[PDB]
Amino acid sequence: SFSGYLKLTDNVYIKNADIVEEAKKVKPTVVVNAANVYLKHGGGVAGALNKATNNAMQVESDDYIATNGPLKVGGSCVLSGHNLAKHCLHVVGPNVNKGEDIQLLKSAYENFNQHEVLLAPLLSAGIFGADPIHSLRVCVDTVRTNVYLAVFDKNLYDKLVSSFL
Ligand SMILES: CNC(=O)Cn1cnc2ccccc21
Repeated sequence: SFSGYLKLTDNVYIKNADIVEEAKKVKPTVVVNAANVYLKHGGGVAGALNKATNNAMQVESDDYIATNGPLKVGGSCVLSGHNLAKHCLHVVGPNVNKGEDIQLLKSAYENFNQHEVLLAPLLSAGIFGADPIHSLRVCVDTVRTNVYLAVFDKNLYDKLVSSFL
């Protein structure tokens, strides 16, 4: 199972780790992707997860979009986890760099409640432009299922733990 995680609450855990390396080691039932509405996995967590699948995640995602159209900001879809997990829960957090509504972050975290345990990044953090301290607060106040957060950046991980209320 998951190892080396710091317990924040009854159900939220955090570790300074590369989510791709974490997924390969654990092979969780669900890995969460920080997706956009088009499932275009170009950069950040999405680009890294997709590259680990040798682009199989993008091929599957393009077929999903051709059939279903784009996701909503705050929405999600369950696709294959490929070599990383049983499933990948593609969750769209608001991208504040694309002028999207930050109040949608709670809606985005609500998707995690449909899965008993997940390996996840902080939604809307990184290249999505939101404050990761705010994202962690929304996560612990929204997610009731067991979420193992992988924070890539060591300095951000320390800031998150040392400032956690
Ligand atoms: C093998 N893994 C990678 O390519 C590392 N990597 C790149 N962007 C990232 C963003 C978040 C976490 C890990 C990330």
